[PDB]
Formats: sequence, C-alpha cells, structure tokens
Amino acid sequence: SIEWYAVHTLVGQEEKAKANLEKRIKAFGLQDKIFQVLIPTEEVVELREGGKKEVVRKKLFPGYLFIQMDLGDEEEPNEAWEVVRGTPGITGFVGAGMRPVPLSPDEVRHILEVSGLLG
Repeated sequence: SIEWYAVHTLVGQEEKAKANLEKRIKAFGLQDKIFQVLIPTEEVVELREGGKKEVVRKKLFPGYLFIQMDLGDEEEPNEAWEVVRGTPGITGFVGAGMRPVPLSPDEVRHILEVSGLLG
C-alpha cells in the first residue's frame, strides 16, 4: 500500500544526510509514515584471511535515496516531506513534474535486490 519515494541529494553528503535526516525523522516522530530507507548501493564482500574482513559497496544511483514512506494521504504529502525538504541533506529535486520521484514496483524489486533486501 505504501511507496518508495526517491529524492536527490548532494554527492558525498548523502551518507551524512542519512544520519542528520534519520535523526529528525525520529526526533519529530515520523516513524509511522516512513518504514524503509534503503540506499542505492550494491554490496560486495571480500575476504583474504581469517579475523580481518573488509566489506564495501558501490553506489549505483548517485545522490539517490530510496525511502519506503507513506505519502498516500490525499492531495499533498504529510509533514514528512517538509522535514526532508528542510533537512541539511537536501538540495532540491529532479525538476521534472513533481517534487519527489516515486519508483515503480518492478524497479523497486531491482533496486532492493541490489541494496540488500531480496538478496
């Protein structure tokens, strides 16, 4: 019933925007609308010896952030959008038709499988 709202951000600051953002979402109390918050980055594990392990991930969608929120209120989204639009980790939007950029189901499964949900 919900949807994956994806928005644009600053390159390099995205990783920092998550903390500054996630905090505001919990500080104000918006955990009821936002459920998931996956990052457009592929995971890759690499080990050489036992004891020490280093795992990294490649960002497929730069400056992109997929959030399975619930903006399906009625006309316009809830305060959740205001928080993100005001968070230090926000610059603007795609600049096409609307402010956000909801992904499609067929696309979500593809961006979620790479993130770390489906596999």
